[PDB]
Amino acid sequence: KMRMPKSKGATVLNLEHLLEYAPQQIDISNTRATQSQFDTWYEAVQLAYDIGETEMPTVMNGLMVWCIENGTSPNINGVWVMMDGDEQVEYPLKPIVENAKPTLRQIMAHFSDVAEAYIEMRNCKEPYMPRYGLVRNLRDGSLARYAFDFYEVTSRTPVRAREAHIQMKA
Amino acid sequence: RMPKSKGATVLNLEHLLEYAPQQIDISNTRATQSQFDTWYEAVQLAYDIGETEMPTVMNGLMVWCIENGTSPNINGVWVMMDGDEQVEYPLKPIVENAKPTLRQIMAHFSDVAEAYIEMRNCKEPYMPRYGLVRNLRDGSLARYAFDFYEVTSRTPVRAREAHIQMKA
Amino acid sequence: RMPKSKGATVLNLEHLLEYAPQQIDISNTRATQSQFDTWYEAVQLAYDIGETEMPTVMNGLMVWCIENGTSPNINGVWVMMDGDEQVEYPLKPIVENAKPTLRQIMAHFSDVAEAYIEMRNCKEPYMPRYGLVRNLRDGSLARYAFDFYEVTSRTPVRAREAHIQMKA
Amino acid sequence: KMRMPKSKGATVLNLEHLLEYAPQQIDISNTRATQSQFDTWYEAVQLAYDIGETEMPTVMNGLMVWCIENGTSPNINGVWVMMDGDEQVEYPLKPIVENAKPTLRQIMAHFSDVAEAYIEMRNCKEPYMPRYGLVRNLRDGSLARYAFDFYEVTSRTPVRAREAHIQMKA
Amino acid sequence: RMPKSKGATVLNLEHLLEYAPQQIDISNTRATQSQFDTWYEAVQLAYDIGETEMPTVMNGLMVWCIENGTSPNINGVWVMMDGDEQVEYPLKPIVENAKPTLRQIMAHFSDVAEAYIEMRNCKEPYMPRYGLVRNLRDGSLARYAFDFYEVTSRTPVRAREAHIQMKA
Repeated sequence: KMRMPKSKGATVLNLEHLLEYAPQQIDISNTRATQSQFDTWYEAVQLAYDIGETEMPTVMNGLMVWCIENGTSPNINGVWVMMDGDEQVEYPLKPIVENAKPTLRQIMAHFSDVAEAYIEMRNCKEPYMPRYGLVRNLRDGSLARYAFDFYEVTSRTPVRAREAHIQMKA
Repeated sequence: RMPKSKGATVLNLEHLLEYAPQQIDISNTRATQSQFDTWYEAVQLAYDIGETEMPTVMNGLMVWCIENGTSPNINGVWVMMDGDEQVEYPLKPIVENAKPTLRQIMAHFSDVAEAYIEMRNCKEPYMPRYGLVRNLRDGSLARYAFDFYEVTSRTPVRAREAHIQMKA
Repeated sequence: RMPKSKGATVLNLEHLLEYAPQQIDISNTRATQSQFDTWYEAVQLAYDIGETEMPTVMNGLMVWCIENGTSPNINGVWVMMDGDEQVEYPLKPIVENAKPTLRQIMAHFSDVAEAYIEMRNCKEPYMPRYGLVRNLRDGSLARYAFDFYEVTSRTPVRAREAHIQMKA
Repeated sequence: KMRMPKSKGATVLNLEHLLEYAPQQIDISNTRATQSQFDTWYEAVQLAYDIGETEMPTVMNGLMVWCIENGTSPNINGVWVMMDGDEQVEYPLKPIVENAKPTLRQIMAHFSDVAEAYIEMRNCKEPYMPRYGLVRNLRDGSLARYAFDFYEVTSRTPVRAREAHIQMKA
Repeated sequence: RMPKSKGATVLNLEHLLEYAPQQIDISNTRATQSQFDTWYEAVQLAYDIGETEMPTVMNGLMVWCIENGTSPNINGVWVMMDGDEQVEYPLKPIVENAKPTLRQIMAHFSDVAEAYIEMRNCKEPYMPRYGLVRNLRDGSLARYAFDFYEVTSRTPVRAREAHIQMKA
């Protein structure tokens, strides 16, 4: 029979709750930073950039698209750019990386679902393979919604996509 | 040729005939009960939690160590979900007091972890992240996809081969 | 062509779009909650047992009705094992108060019965006697081998074929 | 997710005990009479036969071997015989059948394990196919330990034996 | 799992090991000795014959019931040949006192009937009329061609198949 864990003759697990405890893999995964680590980061960039509680969403839109075509391991001393119409708005990367615990990739993994959605609509007008796949010989175009560094391989990910990431990685 | 010292065996074949310890109680792949109790009673004190809800916390920790592993960052935190909310706990007591290794201390959950990784496969496919990261493509072996599994004589040969594949 | 009486639909498509009842809550293959509560609260009174140990009795009854069936002899007794000892209970409250049929009242255990018929297959092969009497030779379908299983949209086609084989 | 049974918001099952409740199939099966129904029968035959608390075992040995070679549905008005050396000791069947609840087959199913053991040793000297298989064209000799009316098909029974019983039955 | 009532087996395995009754003494296909004696001592009285010549009469009756059968007309007569002459006897005592059935009472002659149906095959072919009427075309199975044969573990498979052919 199964040998349930016991300390001093008492099961150390609650079975009424284990049967009804089905966490989504992403919530307890370690490829994504905790929402308590995202909130600290998010608020930190609002403080460094002096952007108000409004307009931050639009700065996060530039970073998301910027982090798809550039990567989530940039230089702490550089500047990421977002297009304000036709011009170029450069922001410092120090708050982005200095306050990204444990790493920016895990902080940016919160955008994974939106990231693939953004690529599809972009790909729904003309070809758009994110640079993370162009500099890694990702040639199939259908698997272009998974060509970004901060993608979270979950139980719902196509197996191909999973194999492709094994290819882009090294 | 029975062992002997001074014209007397140094064994009792009466006892032995009926001495049959299960492999998971003699094996070193799993911490001793005295070690498990010490770890459990130290995590209980370090978390300011009583017996009323400590078992509930252990449900989350097991489910975390199925999806993350038994070699985490000591200066970190393990996550539990209280519904849609997130519950964060330190990993200092978990790793500091888990002698010899947290895997040996978590090997006591091998049977329950096996149940919960198939109890969540019913209804919908589910696969731990110790198999999704280690390139496992067979759902029938999802039961055995966690670091602290106890390989015994009852393990399927196919299961005992996924582990050497995932472990390398 | 939407139904109508007097120039007005007799339906609300707003509601409907988001009205999605699970099949095992609308289906008649399973007794209603008000019927389950009446049966449970009648068996509890007819057995001189409180909430402290009534759940324990229900563990035995489910395991009996997996191995015997849901059409027993009303003037009989269902057996429970308190270790090596035998515990005998009447089947008058079980069948008398189970409206409409005990199978509908036992259909609420279809999910748990499925778990327990696979939770006892781990470790050692196990097969209910509603499959050993109805000529079933495949252990992979042992989960679905009990009278009060609830056939839903999630039932495997192979499982949904064993039942029509066992049911005839 | 699994929908555990509930009455008024409380599970009607104890999960700490269900995981550790693995009854042997025979103990809760209905092909075997309850030990409370065997004890009543057993004691009844001791009262009808006037045999003491000793010597009943030897009368149960004749009935077991008699019920292998004859059947467990005899005439209530007959007499079953056991061999006392070379002679023939006839006993009335009224207490055997009148006090066999629900039926003698279920009362005699308590001897199933011994019954097959008895045949093997009998078959370990010379061929012995119980009459229940001779009058039913049971031709294979290895499956002669399952040729008796009160056999309990369990999870440990060979599948052949199971198919054979389907053949002897009708 | 030995049977038991109150923590004591209800069997003696000492005795059993050496309890080995022949099948034709426990089987119900053949009348008990007390029944045979009652029938024999009733036919003896109903025929006004002593022990001096009763065995001779039984020689004819066995040879009749090999050629006619064990289900005759009670209000009839069975024939014996005293050379070229005919000897007629009633069948009232034969059938009336043969409990439970005359076949069970005549099963005691299965061994002798087998001898006499082969002892008359030596020299010249001979076949009972329970085989000539039931379409049997093999002389090697003439031994087993009578109603009151006792099918035992020693019966040839071919012989045990003629009977089911002749019996249908």
